[PDB]
Amino acid sequence: MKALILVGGFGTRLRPLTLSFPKPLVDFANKPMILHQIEALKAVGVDEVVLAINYQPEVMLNFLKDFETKLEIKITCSQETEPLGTAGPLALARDKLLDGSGEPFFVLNSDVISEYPLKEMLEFHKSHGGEASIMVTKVDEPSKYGVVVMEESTGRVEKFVEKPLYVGNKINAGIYLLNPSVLDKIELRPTSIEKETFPKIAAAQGLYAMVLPGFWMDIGQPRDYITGLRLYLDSLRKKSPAKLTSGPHIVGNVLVDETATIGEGCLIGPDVAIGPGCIVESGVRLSRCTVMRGVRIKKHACISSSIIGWHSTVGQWARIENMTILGEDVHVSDEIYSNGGVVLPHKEIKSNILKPEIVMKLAAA
Ligand SMILES: Nc1nc2c(ncn2[C@@H]2O[C@H](COP(=O)(O)OP(=O)(O)O[C@H]3O[C@H](CO)[C@@H](O)[C@H](O)[C@@H]3O)[C@@H](O)[C@H]2O)c(=O)[nH]1
Repeated sequence: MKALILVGGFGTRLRPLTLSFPKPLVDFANKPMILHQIEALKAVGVDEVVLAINYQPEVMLNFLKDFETKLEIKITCSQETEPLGTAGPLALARDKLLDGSGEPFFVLNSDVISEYPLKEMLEFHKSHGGEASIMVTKVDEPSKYGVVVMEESTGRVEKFVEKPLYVGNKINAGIYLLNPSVLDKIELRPTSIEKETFPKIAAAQGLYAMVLPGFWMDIGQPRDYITGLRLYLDSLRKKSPAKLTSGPHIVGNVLVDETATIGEGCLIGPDVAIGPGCIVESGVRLSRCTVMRGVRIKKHACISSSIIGWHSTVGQWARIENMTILGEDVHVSDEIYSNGGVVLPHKEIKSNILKPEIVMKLAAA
């Protein structure tokens, strides 16, 4: 059984984090983004995973090479030449997805986080004997996504419309399970899976949708990255609560790597992820933030609703809030305030950053 992960490019919308590591390698909840999906694929018996990418794969071959041996799984890159769309790279990796076993393959959107009930999706797939299965989840604004109108009891989808006028409340969750026959409806040309391939399969009465249990989020923009960690950590509390840390210094759900250190007098939480090798000194306040590998938060600093990149340094009594994104190896001096700062890697912040909402929503004029 095979799987393909639609990655895309390096990730412009996630700068300055993606100036150091490509989109699938950026840490989410203390492990590289791509590992959340590769681990879920291995759990259901996938033996090879193809990364449909846009860039030179040498930059991430060192990362995957250890995870290949560690997870006992094969990872190959399928770099495209020209923009092939969302169904194009499915045909560019036709030789890698079809081994002759006749078994279906998974297709995952790399920007999507969920619980991945792939085992239940596999038995759902065999039950209806259809050509393609897709996961669906409800949202409040089904207009920024692609609505899947479907019939109950069977799950057969009736149409796959994109950028719709309320046509339904279920949307494509970016988790596909496709039979080998799907690859016959895709040419080796730029083609869109949501506009062409899925409507065809629905017309042939062979497209089925399964309601996705649990959380779902498309972490494209860093604002959704903060919301994504909250939903993930809530899922972790329900499935395996012992993986979250607790104590008098903890409020809500906090995920601390085993090699991180927390000094006395801290107040960490809610919705905080502290990466490996981190040093949180005394009297630090962290909330709704991601602290990546190897950063140091000095005494009495207060970080909220922000993302501190790898190997950054936050000075004593520094105050970081309101979606501040620090790149790799950013040094924030003592007693500095940052509101909405977006700092390129390796920079030293010696002056305050003042980009509040009232400031930005007033500079429009
Ligand atoms: N190999 C390759 N990958 C691409 C390309 N274009 C986009 N991708 C990647 O495929 C994924 C889909 O991203 P978009 O093309 O921007 O579509 P979308 O607006 O985000 O919406 C789609 O995803 C939602 C999440 O499941 C769906 O809800 C929605 O229905 C739709 O399928 C992303 O990870 C993107 O990097 C391409 O030309 N080639």
